[PDB]
Amino acid sequence: SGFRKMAFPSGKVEGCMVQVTCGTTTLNGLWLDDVVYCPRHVICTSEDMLNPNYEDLLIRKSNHNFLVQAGNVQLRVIGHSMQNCVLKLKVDTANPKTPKYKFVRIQPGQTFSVLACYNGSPSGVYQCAMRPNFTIKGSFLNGSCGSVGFNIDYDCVSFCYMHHMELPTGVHAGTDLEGNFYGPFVDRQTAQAAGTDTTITVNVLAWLYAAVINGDRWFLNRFTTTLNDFNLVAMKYNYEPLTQDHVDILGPLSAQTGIAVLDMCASLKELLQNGMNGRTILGSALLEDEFTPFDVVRQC
Amino acid sequence: SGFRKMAFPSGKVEGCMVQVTCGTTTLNGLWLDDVVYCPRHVICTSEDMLNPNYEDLLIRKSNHNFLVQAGNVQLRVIGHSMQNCVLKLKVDTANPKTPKYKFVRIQPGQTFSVLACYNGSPSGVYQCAMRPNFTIKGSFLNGSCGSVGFNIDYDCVSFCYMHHMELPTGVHAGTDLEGNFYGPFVDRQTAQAAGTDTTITVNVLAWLYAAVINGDRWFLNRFTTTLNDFNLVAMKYNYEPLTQDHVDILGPLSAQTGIAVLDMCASLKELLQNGMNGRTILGSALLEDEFTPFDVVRQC
Ligand SMILES: O=C(c1cc(=O)[nH]c2ccccc12)N1CCN(c2ccc(Cl)c(Cl)c2)C[C@@H]1CN1CCOCC1
Ligand SMILES: O=C(c1cc(=O)[nH]c2ccccc12)N1CCN(c2ccc(Cl)c(Cl)c2)C[C@@H]1CN1CCOCC1
Repeated sequence: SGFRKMAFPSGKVEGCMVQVTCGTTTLNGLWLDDVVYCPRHVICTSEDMLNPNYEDLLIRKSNHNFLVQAGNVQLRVIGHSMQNCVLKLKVDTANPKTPKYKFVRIQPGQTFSVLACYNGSPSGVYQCAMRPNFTIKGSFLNGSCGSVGFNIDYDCVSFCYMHHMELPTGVHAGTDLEGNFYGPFVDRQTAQAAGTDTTITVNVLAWLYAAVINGDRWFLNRFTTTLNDFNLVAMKYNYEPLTQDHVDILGPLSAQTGIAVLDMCASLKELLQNGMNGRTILGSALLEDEFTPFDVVRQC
Repeated sequence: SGFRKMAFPSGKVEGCMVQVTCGTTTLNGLWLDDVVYCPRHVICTSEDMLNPNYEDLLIRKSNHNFLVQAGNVQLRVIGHSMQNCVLKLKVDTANPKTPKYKFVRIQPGQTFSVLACYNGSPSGVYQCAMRPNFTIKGSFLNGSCGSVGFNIDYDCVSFCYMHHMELPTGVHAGTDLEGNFYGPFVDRQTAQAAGTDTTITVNVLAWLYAAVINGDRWFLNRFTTTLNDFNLVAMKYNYEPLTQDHVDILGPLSAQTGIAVLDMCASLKELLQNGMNGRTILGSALLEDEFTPFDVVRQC
């Protein structure tokens, strides 16, 4: 029993982290086979920050302008190119530690593990969710750009996030590994800010089921509600609408606990309207929305 | 910015996990050089759980009774012995993936990373604290015994915990890697239960400093208190007493934020007496006590 924010073991990703230096700027790269992937703003000067033309900046570079270091070994770059907002540096040596991998883009409301790295050296691992507004509430300091987010299925690493920037509210924005930003953010200096966010309803419900599996039951009730009536309450509390497909996804959890989905929805409605009255659920005094149904089933 | 419960990268430990089978029981072991460490209750049968005499059960075993599997590769056991509540199985092959390591015992109130494992295969990593009652609030299922807890300093893994059992309240108990239990727990069938617990005061204060470093300031005040006046409030709320050494440990955080320790203590007294009135701190609606001052400095 117990329930923790649990990340995937990070070893397969640790073996892929390298350091990329261009000019006086250093950040992290992801070395898979003979390609190193990193954020293209590594080629930016302080000067060309308001409106950098990355095509211009890149044509003015040669392979020798990029220093890639895999631990103590220097990797010679033999090709360079841009794909959207990521740089691809072809190196003369295939990474012998390359796991099976895929580049997958995730949906708002899905979770992933983040390997925070500095100077090509992993420093910590934690679990994140993609917010509905396409930010992530990460933990990142100077030098963390190029850190990646991922999930592991069997032996296969699905890379889904590369870290690019921190927004004024202290949340984080980045791209998939094709270089395509999550959300309406760009790799240049603007007043860009996170948009309004909302609470991931299907995840809160998944986490209430986790609580029931772990013996917290004080919030349960005999009452039930309809899908339409629940969604009216969700909208009033800035919660995402619940779909029948969400209800379906919650089926296994509902069956394991014998608590109908709409029954758990009635409990969530009361929690939103009444608060906790000084109690906790799985060691939290608020409703947690960064565990998916899959996360709950995996850990519970 | 941001603040997450952050574990150490687990790769150095993933390379040490193996599967140990004795009879019909299988659990996890830790393979360092040519030794595999695992919980000795792997040699128990359902028959004698009440008062197992491990010296008797072990003398009745031979090397052939222990099956060790490192991934797809079987390891021949060439020796066996018991050290307190851990089994040491000498194998004919030194683990080529052995990191630099040390066996250290931690203090109540210290944190560590846990690599949850099943059948020798890592499944997830999360951060834990040793409770003042010497339990840990882990996340562990059937087959998780033998999972280890650790910290990493520079390149060196300090193993501090091996998982042995789950208590009736759903918390967890285990030993250091010398086989010595944390707390008054034994590897046999009793009605043993976690003793009364208390809140780790120095950690709560560290977490408030993390919040100030991260821009949460609503809880600060112009008031101050004495060390002795604070401790009287701490005792009322089942918080541990604060020492001058705790004040000294909090010095660097005090200096970075310009908030005297005893000033922050005054804020904590008010938070205890008044609650939070619907506000959050670092995304929590309760006072978090599983971040040490070191964890805060490392991440902030
Ligand atoms: O390494 C970090 C960094 C990442 C992070 O997640 N959090 C941090 C916290 C504290 C200091 C630095 C960081 N940085 C350097 C590169 N950078 C950048 C450079 C060019 C382009 Cl074009 C773009 Cl998009 C982004 C982002 C960031 C600097 N920003 C400035 C605004 O205030 C937040 C920090
Ligand atoms: O693999 C687990 C296991 C660990 C855990 O952390 N949580 C679990 C949750 C659910 C089911 C199993 C576990 N088990 C098998 C070995 N065992 C044991 C065997 C002999 C001795 Cl002598 C000792 Cl001390 C301990 C502990 C545990 C079984 N217990 C029974 C009581 O209820 C809690 C689980």
